[PDB]
Amino acid sequence: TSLQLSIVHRLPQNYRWSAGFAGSKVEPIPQNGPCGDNSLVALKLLSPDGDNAWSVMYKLSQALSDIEVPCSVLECEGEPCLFVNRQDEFAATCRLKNFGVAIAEPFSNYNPF
Repeated sequence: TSLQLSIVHRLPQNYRWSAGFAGSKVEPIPQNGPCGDNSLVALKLLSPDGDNAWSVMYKLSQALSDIEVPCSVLECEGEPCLFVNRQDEFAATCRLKNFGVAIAEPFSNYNPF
């Protein structure tokens, strides 16, 4: 049902927080060698959108962070875009799917979980 499910990704890259803001910062890894599996992954704009899906997505990133799962949510105009750790891609879309909103997240290599 519906016909307006416009999902976009490109590549996760390996990036981190710039030790200034946490919740409002992103920067890549210029050849710095993290512990490894502690890269971040990022999501582009999605659709469909509405105040439901916005409010719920945001209230859920907060809720997930309340447990063990720091997720990041920022808009620009009409482009809600998202940031998660690593395994938190599949995990997030899995729990979010139950909440009924839409999401744009992959589930890592061919769903490896």
